[PDB]
Amino acid sequence: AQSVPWGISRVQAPAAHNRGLTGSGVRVAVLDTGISTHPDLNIRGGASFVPGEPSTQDGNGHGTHVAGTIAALNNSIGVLGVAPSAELYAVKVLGASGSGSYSSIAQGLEWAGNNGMHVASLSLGSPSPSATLEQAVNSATSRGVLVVAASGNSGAGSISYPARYANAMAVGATDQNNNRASFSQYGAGLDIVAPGVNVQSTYPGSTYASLNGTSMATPHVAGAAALVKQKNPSWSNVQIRNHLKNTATSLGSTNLYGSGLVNAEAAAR
Ligand SMILES: [Ca+2]
Ligand SMILES: [Ca+2]
Repeated sequence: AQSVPWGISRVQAPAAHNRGLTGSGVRVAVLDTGISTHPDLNIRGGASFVPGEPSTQDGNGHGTHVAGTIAALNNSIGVLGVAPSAELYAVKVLGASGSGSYSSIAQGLEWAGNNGMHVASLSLGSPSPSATLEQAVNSATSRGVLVVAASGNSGAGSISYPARYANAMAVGATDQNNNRASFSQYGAGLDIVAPGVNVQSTYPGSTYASLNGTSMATPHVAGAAALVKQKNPSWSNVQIRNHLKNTATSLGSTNLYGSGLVNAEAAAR
Protein backbone atom coordinates (compact mmCIF):
# COMPACT_ATOMS: atom_id res chain seq x y z
CA ALA A 1 0.00 0.00 0.00
CA GLN A 2 1.44 3.48 -0.72
CA SER A 3 1.00 6.25 1.92
CA VAL A 4 1.11 10.01 1.32
CA PRO A 5 3.26 11.70 4.03
CA TRP A 6 1.52 14.71 5.64
CA GLY A 7 4.08 17.20 4.11
CA ILE A 8 3.28 16.02 0.55
CA SER A 9 -0.42 16.68 1.05
CA ARG A 10 0.38 19.94 2.93
CA VAL A 11 2.08 21.38 -0.19
CA GLN A 12 -0.81 20.08 -2.31
CA ALA A 13 1.33 17.89 -4.61
CA PRO A 14 -1.54 15.40 -5.25
CA ALA A 15 -3.75 18.11 -6.74
CA ALA A 16 -0.96 18.86 -9.21
CA HIS A 17 -0.42 15.13 -10.02
CA ASN A 18 -4.15 14.97 -10.76
CA ARG A 19 -3.62 17.55 -13.50
CA GLY A 20 -0.76 15.45 -14.99
CA LEU A 21 2.18 17.36 -13.45
CA THR A 22 4.65 14.90 -12.04
CA GLY A 23 8.06 16.38 -12.80
CA SER A 24 8.56 14.37 -15.97
CA GLY A 25 11.69 15.43 -17.97
CA VAL A 26 12.99 17.70 -15.13
CA ARG A 27 16.49 16.89 -13.96
CA VAL A 28 17.04 17.16 -10.27
CA ALA A 29 20.31 16.82 -8.43
CA VAL A 30 20.43 15.96 -4.68
CA LEU A 31 23.70 17.28 -3.21
CA ASP A 32 24.03 15.32 -0.01
CA THR A 33 25.45 12.00 1.41
CA GLY A 34 24.46 9.90 -1.66
CA ILE A 35 21.20 8.11 -2.54
CA SER A 36 20.79 4.37 -1.82
CA THR A 37 19.11 2.07 -4.35
CA HIS A 38 15.54 1.68 -3.01
CA PRO A 39 12.41 0.08 -4.47
CA ASP A 40 10.60 3.41 -4.23
CA LEU A 41 13.27 5.49 -6.05
CA ASN A 42 14.49 5.64 -9.68
CA ILE A 43 18.07 6.94 -9.63
CA ARG A 44 19.24 7.99 -13.06
CA GLY A 45 22.92 8.73 -12.45
CA GLY A 46 25.27 10.79 -10.32
CA ALA A 47 28.85 11.37 -9.21
CA SER A 48 30.74 11.25 -5.91
CA PHE A 49 33.11 14.07 -4.92
CA VAL A 50 34.00 12.40 -1.61
CA PRO A 51 37.56 10.94 -1.57
CA GLY A 52 37.20 7.57 0.04
CA GLU A 53 33.56 7.01 -1.14
CA PRO A 54 33.67 6.61 -4.94
CA SER A 55 30.12 5.23 -4.99
CA THR A 56 26.94 7.37 -4.88
CA GLN A 57 25.31 4.93 -2.43
CA ASP A 58 24.36 6.52 0.84
CA GLY A 59 26.07 5.41 4.04
CA ASN A 60 24.27 8.04 6.11
CA GLY A 61 20.57 7.94 5.22
CA HIS A 62 20.09 11.68 4.85
CA GLY A 63 20.42 11.87 1.05
CA THR A 64 18.09 8.91 0.52
CA HIS A 65 15.49 10.62 2.76
CA VAL A 66 15.78 13.98 0.86
CA ALA A 67 15.49 12.13 -2.51
CA GLY A 68 12.24 10.40 -1.48
CA THR A 69 10.52 13.69 -0.55
CA ILE A 70 11.34 14.94 -4.04
CA ALA A 71 10.56 11.86 -6.06
CA ALA A 72 9.44 8.67 -4.29
CA LEU A 73 7.71 6.73 -7.06
CA ASN A 74 3.97 6.79 -7.55
CA ASN A 75 3.12 3.05 -7.27
CA SER A 76 1.69 0.54 -4.76
CA ILE A 77 4.45 0.76 -2.13
CA GLY A 78 6.15 3.10 0.30
CA VAL A 79 5.60 6.82 -0.03
CA LEU A 80 5.03 9.43 -2.73
CA GLY A 81 7.32 12.36 -3.70
CA VAL A 82 6.23 15.86 -4.70
CA ALA A 83 7.51 15.19 -8.30
CA PRO A 84 7.41 11.35 -8.63
CA SER A 85 8.52 11.45 -12.33
CA ALA A 86 11.54 13.81 -11.92
CA GLU A 87 14.91 12.49 -13.25
CA LEU A 88 16.85 12.01 -10.03
CA TYR A 89 20.67 12.36 -9.85
CA ALA A 90 22.73 11.39 -6.77
CA VAL A 91 25.49 14.01 -6.24
CA LYS A 92 27.55 12.83 -3.21
CA VAL A 93 29.29 15.83 -1.64
CA LEU A 94 29.11 14.71 2.00
CA GLY A 95 30.56 11.49 3.38
CA ALA A 96 28.78 8.92 5.57
CA SER A 97 29.60 10.90 8.72
CA GLY A 98 27.59 13.75 7.12
CA SER A 99 30.51 16.17 6.56
CA GLY A 100 32.66 17.25 3.54
CA SER A 101 34.66 20.28 2.21
CA TYR A 102 33.35 23.48 0.60
CA SER A 103 35.53 22.20 -2.18
CA SER A 104 33.47 18.97 -2.63
CA ILE A 105 30.18 20.85 -2.49
CA ALA A 106 31.55 23.30 -5.12
CA GLN A 107 32.52 20.38 -7.40
CA GLY A 108 28.99 18.94 -7.04
CA LEU A 109 27.47 22.31 -8.10
CA GLU A 110 29.83 22.56 -11.05
CA TRP A 111 28.82 19.05 -12.01
CA ALA A 112 25.14 20.01 -11.86
CA GLY A 113 25.63 23.02 -14.14
CA ASN A 114 27.87 20.93 -16.50
CA ASN A 115 25.21 18.21 -16.66
CA GLY A 116 22.17 20.35 -17.45
CA MET A 117 20.35 19.83 -14.07
CA HIS A 118 17.27 22.08 -13.66
CA VAL A 119 17.17 22.02 -9.85
CA ALA A 120 19.87 21.28 -7.21
CA SER A 121 18.75 20.47 -3.66
CA LEU A 122 21.41 21.29 -1.03
CA SER A 123 21.00 19.93 2.48
CA LEU A 124 24.08 21.53 3.98
CA GLY A 125 24.55 24.77 5.79
CA SER A 126 27.18 26.89 7.37
CA PRO A 127 27.04 29.85 9.76
CA SER A 128 30.13 31.21 7.90
CA PRO A 129 30.25 32.50 4.33
CA SER A 130 32.65 30.76 1.83
CA ALA A 131 33.88 32.48 -1.34
CA THR A 132 34.39 29.02 -2.89
CA LEU A 133 30.85 28.08 -2.20
CA GLU A 134 29.45 31.41 -3.28
CA GLN A 135 31.23 31.20 -6.62
CA ALA A 136 29.87 27.68 -7.29
CA VAL A 137 26.39 28.84 -6.44
CA ASN A 138 26.60 31.72 -8.86
CA SER A 139 28.18 29.54 -11.52
CA ALA A 140 25.45 26.91 -11.25
CA THR A 141 22.87 29.70 -11.38
CA SER A 142 24.23 31.18 -14.50
CA ARG A 143 24.13 27.68 -16.08
CA GLY A 144 20.40 27.58 -15.46
CA VAL A 145 20.32 25.53 -12.23
CA LEU A 146 17.75 26.61 -9.56
CA VAL A 147 19.77 26.10 -6.30
CA VAL A 148 17.51 25.35 -3.29
CA ALA A 149 19.09 25.29 0.15
CA ALA A 150 18.08 24.80 3.76
CA SER A 151 18.01 27.80 6.17
CA GLY A 152 19.69 25.72 9.00
CA ASN A 153 18.45 24.25 12.28
CA SER A 154 20.02 26.57 14.83
CA GLY A 155 16.69 28.31 15.53
CA ALA A 156 18.57 31.64 15.03
CA GLY A 157 17.06 34.84 13.58
CA SER A 158 19.70 34.69 10.79
CA ILE A 159 20.09 32.08 8.03
CA SER A 160 22.98 29.84 7.01
CA TYR A 161 25.27 29.90 3.99
CA PRO A 162 24.76 29.15 1.18
CA ALA A 163 21.01 29.73 1.66
CA ARG A 164 21.86 33.40 2.63
CA TYR A 165 23.32 34.11 -0.85
CA ALA A 166 21.10 35.98 -3.23
CA ASN A 167 21.29 33.26 -5.91
CA ALA A 168 20.25 30.43 -3.55
CA MET A 169 16.50 29.92 -2.76
CA ALA A 170 16.49 29.63 1.09
CA VAL A 171 13.90 27.29 2.66
CA GLY A 172 12.76 27.22 6.31
CA ALA A 173 10.56 24.55 7.98
CA THR A 174 7.00 24.54 9.33
CA ASP A 175 5.09 22.11 11.60
CA GLN A 176 1.62 20.60 11.14
CA ASN A 177 0.08 23.78 12.63
CA ASN A 178 1.65 25.89 9.88
CA ASN A 179 3.92 27.54 12.51
CA ARG A 180 7.68 27.86 12.12
CA ALA A 181 9.43 24.84 13.66
CA SER A 182 11.55 25.92 16.62
CA PHE A 183 14.91 24.95 15.08
CA SER A 184 14.16 26.68 11.76
CA GLN A 185 16.50 29.61 11.06
CA TYR A 186 14.73 32.74 9.71
CA GLY A 187 15.47 36.38 8.95
CA ALA A 188 17.07 38.13 5.98
CA GLY A 189 17.42 36.12 2.78
CA LEU A 190 14.61 33.60 3.70
CA ASP A 191 12.47 32.96 0.58
CA ILE A 192 9.87 30.35 1.53
CA VAL A 193 8.96 27.56 3.96
CA ALA A 194 7.72 23.96 3.73
CA PRO A 195 6.96 21.00 6.00
CA GLY A 196 9.98 19.98 8.05
CA VAL A 197 8.72 18.11 11.13
CA ASN A 198 8.10 14.36 11.31
CA VAL A 199 8.79 13.92 7.61
CA GLN A 200 8.46 10.30 6.51
CA SER A 201 10.52 9.28 3.50
CA THR A 202 12.70 6.50 1.87
CA TYR A 203 15.67 5.35 3.95
CA PRO A 204 18.52 2.89 3.22
CA GLY A 205 17.83 -0.79 3.91
CA SER A 206 14.67 -0.61 1.78
CA THR A 207 12.71 1.06 4.61
CA TYR A 208 11.09 4.38 5.59
CA ALA A 209 11.97 6.77 8.45
CA SER A 210 10.72 10.05 9.84
CA LEU A 211 13.12 12.96 10.37
CA ASN A 212 13.07 16.59 11.29
CA GLY A 213 15.00 19.49 9.77
CA THR A 214 15.14 22.39 7.36
CA SER A 215 16.89 19.84 5.13
CA MET A 216 13.51 17.90 5.02
CA ALA A 217 11.70 21.13 4.11
CA THR A 218 14.05 21.87 1.17
CA PRO A 219 13.09 18.88 -1.01
CA HIS A 220 9.43 19.87 -0.90
CA VAL A 221 10.42 23.14 -2.66
CA ALA A 222 12.88 21.32 -5.04
CA GLY A 223 10.00 19.08 -6.01
CA ALA A 224 7.52 21.92 -6.43
CA ALA A 225 10.09 23.59 -8.76
CA ALA A 226 10.15 20.44 -10.98
CA LEU A 227 6.32 20.61 -11.30
CA VAL A 228 6.44 24.27 -12.37
CA LYS A 229 9.28 23.43 -14.80
CA GLN A 230 7.26 20.64 -16.35
CA LYS A 231 4.28 23.00 -16.76
CA ASN A 232 6.39 25.91 -18.19
CA PRO A 233 9.34 24.26 -19.99
CA SER A 234 10.74 27.58 -21.19
CA TRP A 235 10.92 29.25 -17.78
CA SER A 236 14.31 29.95 -16.34
CA ASN A 237 15.54 29.31 -12.77
CA VAL A 238 14.64 32.93 -11.77
CA GLN A 239 11.12 32.71 -13.25
CA ILE A 240 10.44 29.50 -11.31
CA ARG A 241 11.79 30.85 -8.04
CA ASN A 242 9.66 34.00 -8.28
CA HIS A 243 6.57 32.04 -9.24
CA LEU A 244 6.94 29.77 -6.20
CA LYS A 245 7.18 32.77 -3.91
CA ASN A 246 4.34 34.57 -5.67
CA THR A 247 1.97 31.63 -5.24
CA ALA A 248 3.02 30.60 -1.68
CA THR A 249 0.43 30.83 1.11
CA SER A 250 1.11 33.73 3.49
CA LEU A 251 1.75 32.49 7.07
CA GLY A 252 2.40 35.77 8.80
CA SER A 253 5.76 37.50 9.19
CA THR A 254 7.98 37.48 6.09
CA ASN A 255 10.88 37.63 8.60
CA LEU A 256 9.86 34.18 9.93
CA TYR A 257 8.41 32.63 6.82
CA GLY A 258 9.55 34.60 3.75
CA SER A 259 6.82 34.37 1.07
CA GLY A 260 4.99 31.71 3.04
CA LEU A 261 4.28 28.00 2.59
CA VAL A 262 4.98 26.60 -0.85
CA ASN A 263 1.76 25.58 -2.66
CA ALA A 264 2.48 23.25 -5.55
CA GLU A 265 -1.11 23.26 -6.75
CA ALA A 266 -1.27 27.03 -6.99
CA ALA A 267 2.17 27.14 -8.60
CA ALA A 268 1.67 24.35 -11.19
CA ARG A 269 -1.42 25.96 -12.57
CA1 LIG B 1 5.66 4.83 -3.77
CA1 LIG C 1 18.60 33.47 -0.33
